[PDB]
Amino acid sequence: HGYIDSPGSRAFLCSAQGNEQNMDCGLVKYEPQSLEAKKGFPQAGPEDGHIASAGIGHFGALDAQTEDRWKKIPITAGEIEFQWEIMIQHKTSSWEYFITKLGWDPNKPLTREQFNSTPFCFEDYQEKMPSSRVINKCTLPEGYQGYHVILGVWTISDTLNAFYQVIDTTISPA
Ligand SMILES: [Cu+2]
Ligand SMILES: [Cu+2]
Repeated sequence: HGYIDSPGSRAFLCSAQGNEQNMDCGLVKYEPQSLEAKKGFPQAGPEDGHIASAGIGHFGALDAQTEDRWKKIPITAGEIEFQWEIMIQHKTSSWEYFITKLGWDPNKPLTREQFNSTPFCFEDYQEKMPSSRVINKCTLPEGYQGYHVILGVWTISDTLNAFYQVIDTTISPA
C-alpha cells in the first residue's frame, strides 16, 4: 500500500494530506494508498476507462476525464522525480511510469489507446523490500508540453497485484 505525493498524484490531492485540492473523490480521499489491482499493465491490469480507479468501483470518481476536472501539478519538461510514501512495505518487482500520448484527448476516458504503450521510466527493484519512502529518478520523453496524465505503477513481486497512481500535470516545454 502506497501513493505518490510528489508530483502529488490525483488520489493524493484528494486526501487531507493533499489538502483536498481535488474534491468529490469519494472514498479515495481516505485511502489514496489503496489503489491495488492486477499487475501487468497494459497487457493486463485495470480495464480501459477504469485505469485511474484501478478498476475498484468505489474509487470510480477518479475515472472522470475532462480538461476542467483535475488539479494539475505544474512541471517543466526534462528530468522529473517521483516520490512514493510506502505505508505498508512489500517486496517489489519494479517502479514504472507511463505518460499519455501526444495528441491524447483530455475530455475522453483514460484507456490504453490514450497512453504510450511502453513506460518512459522503469526502475527494477529485483524483489527487494523497499524503504518507507521511495524516489524514482526519470526523464520525460521529448516534445512534451501541455496537460498530460502520468501513470505510476508499483508492481509487487510476491503477489499478483500492483498499485496504480495517475498524476495530472501541466508540462512546460523544456
Ligand atoms: Cu499493501
Ligand atoms: Cu465501497
